[PDB]
Amino acid sequence: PKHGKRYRALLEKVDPNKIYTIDEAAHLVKELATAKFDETVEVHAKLGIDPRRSDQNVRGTVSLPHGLGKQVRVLAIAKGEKIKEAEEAGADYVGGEEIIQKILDGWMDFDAVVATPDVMGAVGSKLGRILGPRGLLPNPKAGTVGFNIGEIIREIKAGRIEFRNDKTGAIHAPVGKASFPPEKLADNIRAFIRALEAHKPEGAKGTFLRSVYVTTAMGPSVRINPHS
RNA sequence: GGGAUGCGUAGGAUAGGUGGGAGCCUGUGAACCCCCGCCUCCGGGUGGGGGGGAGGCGCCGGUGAAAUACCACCCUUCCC
Ligand SMILES: [Cl-]
Ligand SMILES: [Cl-]
Ligand SMILES: [Mg+2]
Ligand SMILES: [Mg+2]
Ligand SMILES: [Mg+2]
Ligand SMILES: [Mg+2]
Ligand code: NA
Repeated sequence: PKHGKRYRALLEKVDPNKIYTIDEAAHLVKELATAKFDETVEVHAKLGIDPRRSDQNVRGTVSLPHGLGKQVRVLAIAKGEKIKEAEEAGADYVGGEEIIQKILDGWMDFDAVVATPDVMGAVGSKLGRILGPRGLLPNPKAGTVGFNIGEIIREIKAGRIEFRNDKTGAIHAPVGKASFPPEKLADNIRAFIRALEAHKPEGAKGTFLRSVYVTTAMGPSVRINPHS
């Protein structure tokens, strides 16, 4: 069969037609998290954009009220004194155009990459393909590039996450853990939704949030009302 | 509403996109063997049945632009 019996039991706990309020969803999440770890909770949205149009792309950040519920691993690529600054800002792995080969040799143990401007030429040319399409190439307007590297890293450690729509027009984020008490999950969800809406492209066709869902790392989904 | 389909090269080999994921599946019958339908890029994939009778898969590692389980929103091409 397509799923195991564990997953199949979860299918009886959700209505496929209902669009749930965010509070209902936040309360249901724990019933849909039956894997043997604390499952990340996710929000997904199909977006009223043409994704193949650069000017209707949706990229941005939000500081999650209660964060992801896990250690966030930041790779900072910097030069000279920015190396030390990155480090004292709690970045976990910090270096120069050196460690580009470390990423090119395929170490991908980071949840965010941030970089100073003076390294972005190398980062661009060498990690452009590996990180580009995924919106992971440090970028001045996902706020992952700057000389204020310490400031950028602190925001990330304090719960800031990035989102970028995919080439199909959907967008997705982790917004916490299913062990989060329901009001806290609901807090994170609303924050992500608010931020997603803050980057609605000027002039795109139709409703911006065509559909919105909450789901757990290995459970079924719950369609939600983003304005609840 | 259901189902199918997703293959440059390297790589176990058929890696659609992105996000999640450190575990997942398994007497609700694992590997492996065979039959049939469908699909096929001619490598195989996929669905069902039967045999078998207790493991297999993922992480890690390797290769790669991207990593396999598992889950989510989607997109491609079809079919009932
Ligand atoms: Cl700056
Ligand atoms: Cl919705
Ligand atoms: Mg995936
Ligand atoms: Mg990953
Ligand atoms: Mg499994
Ligand atoms: Mg038998
Ligand atoms: Na999921």
